[PDB]
Amino acid sequence: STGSATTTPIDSLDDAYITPVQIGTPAQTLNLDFDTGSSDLWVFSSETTASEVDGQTIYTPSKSTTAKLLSGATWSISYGDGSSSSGDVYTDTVSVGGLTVTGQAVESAKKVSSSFTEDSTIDGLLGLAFSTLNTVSPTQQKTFFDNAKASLDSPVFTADLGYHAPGTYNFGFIDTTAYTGSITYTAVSTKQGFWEWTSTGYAVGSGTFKSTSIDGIADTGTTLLYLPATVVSAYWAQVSGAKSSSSVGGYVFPCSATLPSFTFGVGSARIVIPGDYIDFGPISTGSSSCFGGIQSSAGIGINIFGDVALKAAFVVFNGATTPTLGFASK
Ligand SMILES: c1cnc2c(c1)ccc1cccnc12
Repeated sequence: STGSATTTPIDSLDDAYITPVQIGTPAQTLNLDFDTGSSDLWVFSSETTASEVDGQTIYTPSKSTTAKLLSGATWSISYGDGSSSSGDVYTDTVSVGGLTVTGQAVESAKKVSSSFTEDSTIDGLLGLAFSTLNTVSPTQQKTFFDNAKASLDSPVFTADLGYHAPGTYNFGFIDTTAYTGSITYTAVSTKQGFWEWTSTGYAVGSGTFKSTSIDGIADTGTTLLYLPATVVSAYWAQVSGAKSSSSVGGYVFPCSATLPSFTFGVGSARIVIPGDYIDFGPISTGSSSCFGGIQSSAGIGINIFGDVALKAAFVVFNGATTPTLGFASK
């Protein structure tokens, strides 16, 4: 089998991407944030504290003839951005773009933190990291991809995120028309549960490529590109007026600037992020200071190849017996 679904930026900045997902019988369609940095499929629901729901679409398990409560199971997650959610668990039928998993764990939120409530466009998350990170207790649950993998034509999914435009998540096949050149594969460590790989270096604009190993994760659920302070300083030094702002919480730059591209290495291959992809707009409404799309990872403990980087590439999440990651230009 295969599945193919369109993913759409939630806003004019590409702060996140949503993909429609069918849950239950009859289908209830929720727009979920596919997150290769986590491993829980959780949804706003009829069980979510009413004051914490503000425009999201909810899953109502009582209206699904295939929903079964997973007895005694709870979940609770906290993300790198400080947000969190928690609740109980059902199994139900979940379909993404024609691909169906019966008995998928659907984690129904009883509580969500303020940033989730404040984002009316995201109805939940669909985790695509390794199932070892799944938070369901006392019986850990598998991700959608993990449940689907054996049935797929090939044990892979691909992320083709658009810049200010829709893109695609495919399960079970590589669309050879969706990229240019070849796909370069690179090794993955699963030891921390992430799609963790090592970039071979970087360049700023037309500058010299610096060969240097950068360990990080491929994370569709993080907006920006978080890299070591030395790398980020080298990038922003090329932008007149750019500075690191403690008040704002990262590098900012004059909105009148035209930004240089940023290249990252994948083995001997190179992915070029166009400068425009690094502009995240005014720091506050009407400001002429703009927030940068490349930020320091210094206070994180890990480098994160978020959407800023991944949207510049066609990315293969290869779930073969030894997982690997593939990148192509597009
Ligand atoms: C991800 C993270 N932080 C941001 C954005 C996206 C977009 C704009 C912005 C403006 C000020 C501070 N942070 C951000």
